[PDB]
Amino acid sequence: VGTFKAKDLIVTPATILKEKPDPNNLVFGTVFTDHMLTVEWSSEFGWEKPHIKPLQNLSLHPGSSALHYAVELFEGLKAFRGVDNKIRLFQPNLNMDRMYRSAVRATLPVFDKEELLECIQQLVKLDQEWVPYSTSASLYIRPTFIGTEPSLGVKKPTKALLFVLLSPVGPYFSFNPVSLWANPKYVRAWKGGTGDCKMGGNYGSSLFAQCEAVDNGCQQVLWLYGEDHQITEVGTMNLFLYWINEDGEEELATPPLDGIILPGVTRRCILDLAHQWGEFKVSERYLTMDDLTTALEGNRVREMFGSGTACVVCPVSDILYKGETIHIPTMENGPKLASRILSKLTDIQYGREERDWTIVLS
Amino acid sequence: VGTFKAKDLIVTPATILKEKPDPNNLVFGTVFTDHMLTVEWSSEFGWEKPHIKPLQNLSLHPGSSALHYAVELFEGLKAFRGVDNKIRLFQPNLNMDRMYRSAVRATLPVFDKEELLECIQQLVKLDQEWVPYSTSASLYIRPTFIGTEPSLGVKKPTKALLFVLLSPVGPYFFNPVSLWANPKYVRAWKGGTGDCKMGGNYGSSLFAQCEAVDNGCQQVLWLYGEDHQITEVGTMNLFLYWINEDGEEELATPPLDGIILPGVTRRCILDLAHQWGEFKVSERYLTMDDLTTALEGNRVREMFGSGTACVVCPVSDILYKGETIHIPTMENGPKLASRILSKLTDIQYGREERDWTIVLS
Ligand SMILES: *Cc1c(COP(=O)(O)O)cnc(C)c1O
Ligand SMILES: *Cc1c(COP(=O)(O)O)cnc(C)c1O
Ligand SMILES: O=C(O)CCc1ccccc1
Ligand SMILES: O=C(O)CCc1ccccc1
Ligand SMILES: [Mg+2]
Repeated sequence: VGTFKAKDLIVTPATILKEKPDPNNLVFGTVFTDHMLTVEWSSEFGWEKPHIKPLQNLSLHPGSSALHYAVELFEGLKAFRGVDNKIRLFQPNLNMDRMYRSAVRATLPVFDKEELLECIQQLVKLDQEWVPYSTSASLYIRPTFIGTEPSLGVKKPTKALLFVLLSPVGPYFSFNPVSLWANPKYVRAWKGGTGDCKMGGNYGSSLFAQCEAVDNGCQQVLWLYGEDHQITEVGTMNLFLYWINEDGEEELATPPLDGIILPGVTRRCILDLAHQWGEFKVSERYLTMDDLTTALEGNRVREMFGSGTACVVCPVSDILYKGETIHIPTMENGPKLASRILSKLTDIQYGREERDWTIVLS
Repeated sequence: VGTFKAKDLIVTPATILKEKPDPNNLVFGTVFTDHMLTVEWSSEFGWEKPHIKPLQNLSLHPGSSALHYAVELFEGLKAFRGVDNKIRLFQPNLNMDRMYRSAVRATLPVFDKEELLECIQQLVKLDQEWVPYSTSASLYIRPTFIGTEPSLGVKKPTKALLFVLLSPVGPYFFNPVSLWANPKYVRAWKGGTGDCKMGGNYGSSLFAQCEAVDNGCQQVLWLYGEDHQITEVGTMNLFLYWINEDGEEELATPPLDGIILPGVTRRCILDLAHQWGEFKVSERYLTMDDLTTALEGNRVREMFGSGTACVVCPVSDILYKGETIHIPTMENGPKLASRILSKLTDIQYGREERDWTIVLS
């Protein structure tokens, strides 16, 4: 057991540089930077030294287990160029904590979280001119970790690769509210499954549901669970509901961490904000379609929104379910809370206000 | 171009051929033959021509969606060298049907099933001396299909690679196995993708499979629901031979309700067992309680797995809730299991005629 170490970094700088794109025209996940990070591991010898080097294709044995049995996991986080022109990461240690836990769930080897973070910082620092010059764009950071065992046995891999990609991305907006496809025939995650980790195999199974959703005029899938049709998540975002609850109290509600919900960083931040403001009840609790339709009949719903790293906050206007369109009155209610959370988090990400949630580049 | 064709195959033979392994030293899945099949697809241009070429690494964009969101799926079938020295496939059209259906569910591009089986046969023929000269060994064929979309959004890929590897194998692991049963982990769920061979179903199973080895088990027995239904034996279908609750002799296996892989072996064994008509045959739910109550009454004769890699794998023991639960499979012959193994191998190795085999092209 052990870890690679950032002090052993080997840097092979590119000698031909790609042109930076316009920050207003960026499509998500499609343009990549000049460099990547790579680190090899074998059970025989452990972790090899980390490399930063020019972006390149991966050379993989076709029997690699990432390709047959989904022995894989990823993370997502961002670097933000401040109004003061300092580049900041936001809650990055939470992503490392999650990554490590995911590795263990997947049977990939463990590593030292602080050491990975430092390696990420030096990567971003080398490609730092790729962090956009714009207050509603950013650099998305994709750490990825795959089994490369050359063998078709289903088992723990004895070889693996950890790598990191960088991709400048732009605003999810200029506030666009979404319609949701709620079809109970599909289930993202089950008790005793891996839905509370960022493991590749949770996502394969959902491209078909996203396609069905667009064919019916919807932008995202609302994931339902169990016999009472609990509402769990929105696409790949956590779900919040701002309403007057069944006892007539103003409440922010979100599903609890009971194994079928991914514990988002955004989710966490929001809950901490809500707790600290102390202005309404905050509840991690079960929410069903009927709870929801009953609330709508009695004018109790203020706002519904997704949260996650790509969107930050994503207002919901409509849910399609049992052959009908159910309107959600989010945009008619400001959306006051959603806009508050958005301006608070973006103020922090871009250094418009001080916070312990940000780290300035190393 | 909506589908590739076998007649466009481009064959690049290898310069130096590797030495074949010993048929009685084979570790499943570890030795590969001289050549592979590869077919590139893109949204814009459709399917490129298929190529048979030397086994090589794949060169993949690190953004490739197979690596991030498990946009991927596979199959598993076998070629068998006959006692008559004719090489045969076993119900391969069923694997093609299943691969196509799973592609549709993965949002991978569709392909002409016949043309793929033809390409596969041409790949086997070129590597035919790898089909081992032994009647307890075979050549494993591994069609595999991955998204190679170089962009990070979760979406239908606009680039894909279809490839086939071949691997000589003996057994997968009568060697009876012991099974680890921990209901804390679930393999697949209703409204999920457990009824197809998508790579995501296997990623999540690994932790449990390691936990099984830590306890001296060879496999995981997958349990489901609050009543602890017994679903599958690792990656094999599960069969139970017993006296049922109405006092009838019965072969039982879980029904195809979404959480169970519809194995080719499983379907053969049910056909055989209907054909013999010596005992009841039921696709029904079975629980750990059904099992332990039956054992207490000395009602259980045999329990075994069945899948391509291991056609019949008997089960002696299950570890559950801190106890070991002995299963008396090996002290009842195991007659049924042996009858089944002997018939399927008779067919697969050509000792009898059958509509389930196809002789190599
Ligand atoms: C990544 C992800 C989220 C959002 O998590 P953040 O850490 O806030 O970006 C939500 N749900 C699912 C299923 C996810 O994969
Ligand atoms: C492959 C597989 C089977 C049986 O497969 P065959 O087509 O009979 O080889 C059963 N269960 C699971 C989970 C599998 O992956
Ligand atoms: O970050 C989010 O809003 C959802 C998580 C996500 C983002 C990009 C690709 C896959 C998952
Ligand atoms: O054939 C089986 O019994 C299960 C299918 C399988 C075999 C080997 C590796 C992955 C899946
Ligand atoms: Mg045709």
